[PDB]
Amino acid sequence: GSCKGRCFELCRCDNLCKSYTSCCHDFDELCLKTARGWECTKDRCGEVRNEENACHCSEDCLARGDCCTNYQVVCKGESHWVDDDCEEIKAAECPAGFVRPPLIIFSVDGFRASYMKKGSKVMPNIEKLRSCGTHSPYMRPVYPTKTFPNLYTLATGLYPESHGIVGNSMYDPVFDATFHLRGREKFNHRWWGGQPLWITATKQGVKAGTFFWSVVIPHERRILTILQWLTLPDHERPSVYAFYSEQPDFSGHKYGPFGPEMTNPLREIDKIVGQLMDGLKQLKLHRCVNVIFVGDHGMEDVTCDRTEFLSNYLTNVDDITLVPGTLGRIRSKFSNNAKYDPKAIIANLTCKKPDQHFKPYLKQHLPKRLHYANNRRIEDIHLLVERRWHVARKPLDCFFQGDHGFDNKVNSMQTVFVGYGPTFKYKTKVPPFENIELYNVMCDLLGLKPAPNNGTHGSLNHLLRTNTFRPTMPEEVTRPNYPGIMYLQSDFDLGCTCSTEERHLLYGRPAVLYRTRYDILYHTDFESGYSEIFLMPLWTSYTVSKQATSCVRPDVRVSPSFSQNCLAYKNDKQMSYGFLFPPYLSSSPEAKYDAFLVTNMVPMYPAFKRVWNYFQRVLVKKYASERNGVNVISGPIFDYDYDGLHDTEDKIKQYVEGSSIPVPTHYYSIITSCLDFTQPADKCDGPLSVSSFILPHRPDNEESCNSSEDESKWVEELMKMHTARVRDIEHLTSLDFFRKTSRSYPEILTLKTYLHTYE
Ligand SMILES: *[C@@H]1O[C@H](CO)[C@@H](O[C@@H]2O[C@H](CO)[C@@H](O[C@@H]3O[C@H](CO[C@H]4O[C@H](CO)[C@@H](O)[C@H](O[C@H]5O[C@H](CO)[C@@H](O)[C@H](O)[C@@H]5O[C@H]5O[C@H](CO)[C@@H](O)[C@H](O)[C@@H]5O)[C@@H]4O)[C@@H](O)[C@H](O)[C@@H]3O)[C@H](O)[C@H]2NC(C)=O)[C@H](O)[C@H]1NC(C)=O
Ligand SMILES: CCc1nc2ccc(C3CCN(S(=O)(=O)CCCN(C)C)CC3)cn2c1N(C)c1nc(-c2ccc(F)cc2)cs1
Ligand SMILES: [Cl-]
Ligand SMILES: [Cl-]
Ligand SMILES: [K+]
Ligand code: NI
Ligand code: NI
Ligand code: NI
Ligand code: NI
Ligand code: NI
Ligand code: NI
Ligand code: NI
Ligand SMILES: [Zn+2]
Ligand SMILES: [Zn+2]
Ligand SMILES: [Zn+2]
Ligand SMILES: [Zn+2]
Repeated sequence: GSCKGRCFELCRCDNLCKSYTSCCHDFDELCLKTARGWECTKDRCGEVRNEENACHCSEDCLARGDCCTNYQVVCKGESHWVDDDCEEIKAAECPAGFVRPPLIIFSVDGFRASYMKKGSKVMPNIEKLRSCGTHSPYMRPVYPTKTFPNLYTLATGLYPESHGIVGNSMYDPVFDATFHLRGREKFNHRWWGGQPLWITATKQGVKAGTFFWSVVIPHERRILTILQWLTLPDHERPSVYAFYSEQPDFSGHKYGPFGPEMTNPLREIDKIVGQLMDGLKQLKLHRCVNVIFVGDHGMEDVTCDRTEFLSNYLTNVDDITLVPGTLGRIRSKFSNNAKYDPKAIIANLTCKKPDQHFKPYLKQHLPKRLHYANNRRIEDIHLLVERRWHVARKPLDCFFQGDHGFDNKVNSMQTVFVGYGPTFKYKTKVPPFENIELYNVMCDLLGLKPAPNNGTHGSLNHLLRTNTFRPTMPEEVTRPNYPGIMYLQSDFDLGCTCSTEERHLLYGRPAVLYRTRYDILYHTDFESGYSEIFLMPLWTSYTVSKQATSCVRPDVRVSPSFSQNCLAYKNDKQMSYGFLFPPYLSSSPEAKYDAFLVTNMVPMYPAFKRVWNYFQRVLVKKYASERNGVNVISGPIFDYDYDGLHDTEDKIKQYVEGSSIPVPTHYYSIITSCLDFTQPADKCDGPLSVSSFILPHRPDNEESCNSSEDESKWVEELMKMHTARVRDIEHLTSLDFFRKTSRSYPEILTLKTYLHTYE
């Protein structure tokens, strides 16, 4: 038919139309007018009207809402938004008929965090949002640090494993299809799981501007269309809008992050922001719209002379398919492949040299913090590549100088966040956080109930002036038991030859959030929650001051029937044991005899003891010195389905030979002290400092190439790699930490999401 008066309505005339659709025949005539450019010059200030022009420099254009963004500035004399000083926005100065403040999401591709320190009069509009608004030093993307998984994470509050968009390129073996950046397949909705903000909003009655733009639509027009939509009738006007830009990522790829040619792109991007901000100013909405400026990921120096090649480690590379780049995802090219040997492949990639620039991993063995396993679309073998490098098949694979996609805790991959407007705080500086968290935030701004996500709702209230959500601490589902002396040393046939709570449990007992049965067990130097179902402790709290054998005794508070026994570990060639509270840190020889209790013991592979012994005898003390005492809480994890969630007993696939003692996949530790370190851990009266890790429980150390040398050359390096958020351990244990503190519960939520990166 025609687009007589329907340009970008919310025969087709909408945003996705110039992309594998046919659009109405007149759609370029009417909608993509581009005559006489975008910015008004003094030349046109009178100018009678004209349908052919991009925008209009007439003295009636305000009423139409089809002015150029610089009309009120050039012709009527006012100033750009960027030159005006900044008042506080104590509440929204929105026009009548505005139900809430609109949200405008401004997404920039590859805007590395550090760019903010570059740019004085390169980015004067952005610097002004930054400084007047709520900002953080940096923002952490999800892994992989690639465009599609992050924008969809940002849309959904979900990790990639859950929303399905697991990379720019991927292969679903069940659709038997391939998803790509180029192509029409990605427009099939089957690939896109979860609930994105724009569907959440519409399902609750809040209109949304369509987030995607066809490629053939210039930036300046995307802006104008937004400002046009804002002027629509109230009933039709959206509350949430978004703008995505391919820059500065493109340039970054040509010239690298820190090139000389990057200034220009960053100027171009401030301009488009300025246009947005003079456009808002014009319609009288610059003290009314909520503005988020965010990136999808950072950008690193990557050149093709730094490329490792599979053909140097594998003799027949033509039989496998590699998604190459800044990660590797390996699989069989053919589905009939007899000579395909995943074990042989992982063998031939593992520490063939000291300084190898990638490390192979079955997907269930990567660090848990990446949340990168648990989707059939993630290949089993997966390569983690070193910063500044690349991976490829043969030499057959220089143009590019920057790239991204690395492990999301590396610095160059960190990206930006600024929130400016009525609901956001004023000139305030919140600590760094993760992008999964923002779906909840955007939900709150619009007053939406968020879909279940992987953001911890309440962890980011400290950004907002005005909070709908008051986070309620989860109720406990299993009350513990406090056994006294209930049994006699002689009942036990195990075969084994041989002021507590106030000091060792500083934040209250962890709450068990699933149905099980456990007992609290006090001792002098530590305390524990002992699972009668899993036959070892779910947790073990203790505290070490700054100044701080094969015997196994049975514990008379616990039935022999709910206890482990030495004769299994004696019968399992591959399995030994260790303790969760170490004997080496014993306040007394007498007290030492509790450390050897069977209730304190746990299954450990000998290759793991090396690591664990080193953590307990060396590191905890080292930390204790460094941090003014520490409170440790270690325990075990069962995630045989690698879904990131605590397993039921029927999930466990390994036991100690002939027993019902479950073998953990990982062991955790949460280590806490006072932020203000000059106070000692046990007598802290203020904010907390937490660090934590989830060490994979492996029968070999093939992941650590330097494990031939002494523990002090490699264990800490392993531990830094498996660092974790407390919340990450909560999911894996179904426990709940930090419940009795002097701190408000939103702040404990922020401490629970913190991750020590080790930059
Ligand atoms: C991060 O937060 C998410 C969201 O809460 C958590 O994932 C949820 O976990 C629960 C508990 O295991 C699962 O519950 C099950 O749900 C099904 C029914 O759910 C189906 O339909 C709903 C439709 O409204 C949908 O949410 C689900 O979507 C999944 O499945 C699709 C394919 O079948 C897929 O397109 C989509 O991307 C998503 O796949 C991912 O999850 C599935 C597991 O469901 C998994 O196969 C795959 O590896 C992907 O990771 C689903 O269709 C009930 O019948 C069950 O009894 C049970 O209640 C939710 O399904 C699940 N939802 C999502 C979106 O992941 C994560 O566990 C959490 N992770 C962490 C670490 O905290
Ligand atoms: C990378 C550019 C891009 N290109 C496409 C193409 C197609 C799509 C697809 C269109 C259809 N949707 S969907 O219908 O909602 C899927 C519905 C699934 N449910 C039925 C389960 C899928 C997304 C997204 N693209 C995107 N993407 C990814 C975008 N995300 C944002 C975005 C994101 C967040 C921001 F806060 C700002 C912007 C701009 S664009
Ligand atoms: Cl799926
Ligand atoms: Cl404030
Ligand atoms: K036994
Ligand atoms: Ni800062
Ligand atoms: Ni092969
Ligand atoms: Ni005994
Ligand atoms: Ni041993
Ligand atoms: Ni040691
Ligand atoms: Ni102390
Ligand atoms: Ni705190
Ligand atoms: Zn990107
Ligand atoms: Zn692929
Ligand atoms: Zn890119
Ligand atoms: Zn699990």
